[PDB]
Amino acid sequence: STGSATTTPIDSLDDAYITPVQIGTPAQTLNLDFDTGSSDLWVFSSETTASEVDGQTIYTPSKSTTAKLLSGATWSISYGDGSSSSGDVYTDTVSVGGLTVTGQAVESAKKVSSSFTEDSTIDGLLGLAFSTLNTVSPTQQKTFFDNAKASLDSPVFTADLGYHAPGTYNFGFIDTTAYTGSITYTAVSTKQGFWEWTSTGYAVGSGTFKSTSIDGIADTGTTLLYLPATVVSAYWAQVSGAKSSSSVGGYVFPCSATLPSFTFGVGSARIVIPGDYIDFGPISTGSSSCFGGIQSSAGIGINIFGDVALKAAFVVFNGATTPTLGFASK
Ligand SMILES: c1cc(CNc2ccc3c(c2)OCCO3)ccn1
Repeated sequence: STGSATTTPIDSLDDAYITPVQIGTPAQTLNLDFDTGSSDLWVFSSETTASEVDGQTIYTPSKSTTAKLLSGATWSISYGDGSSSSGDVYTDTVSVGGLTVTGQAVESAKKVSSSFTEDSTIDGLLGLAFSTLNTVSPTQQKTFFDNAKASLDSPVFTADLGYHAPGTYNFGFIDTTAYTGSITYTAVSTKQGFWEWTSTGYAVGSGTFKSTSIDGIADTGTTLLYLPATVVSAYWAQVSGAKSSSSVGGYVFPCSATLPSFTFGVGSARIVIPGDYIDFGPISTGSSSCFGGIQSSAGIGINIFGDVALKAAFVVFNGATTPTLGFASK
């Protein structure tokens, strides 16, 4: 089997992407944030504290003839930005782009943090990291991909995120029309539960490539590119007036600037992130100070190849017995 679904930016900055997901019988379609940096599929629901729901579409398990309470199971998750959610668990039928999994754990939120409430466009998360990170207790549950993979034509999914435009998540096949040149595959460590790999270096604009190993994660659920402070300083030094602002929480730059590209290495291959991809717009409405899309990972403890990087590539998440990652230009 295969599946193919369009993923759409939630706003004009590509702050996140949402993908429609069918849950239950009859189908209830929710728009979920596909997140290769976590492993829980959770949704706003009829169980979510009423004051914490503000415009989201909810899953109502009592209206699904295939929903079953997973007795005694609870979940609770925190993300790197300090947001969180928790609740109980159902199993139900979940379909993405025509690919169906029966008995998928659907984690129903009883509580969500304010940031979720305040974002009407995201109805929940669909985790695509390794199932070892799943938070369900006392019986850990499998991701949608983990459940689907034996049925897939090939045990892979691909992320093809758009810049200020829709893109595609495919399951079970590689669309050879969706990229240019060849896909370069690179080793993955699953030891921390992530799609963790080592980039071979970087360049800033038309500058020379610096060969250096940068261990980090491919994370569709993180907006920005978080890299070591040395690398980030070298990038922003090429933008007149750019500076790190403790009050804003990262590098800012004059909105009048033209940003240089940023290249990252995948083996001997190179992925080029155009300068425009690194502009996250005014820090507050009407400001002439703009927020940068490349930020330091120093306070995080891990480097993160988030959407800013991934959207510049066609990315293969290869879930073979020994997982690997592939990157192609597009
Ligand atoms: C997974 C989940 C989260 C939760 N926080 C979050 C999720 C989506 C967002 C977001 C914030 O802020 C910008 C809009 O999209 C953050 C990172 N990885």
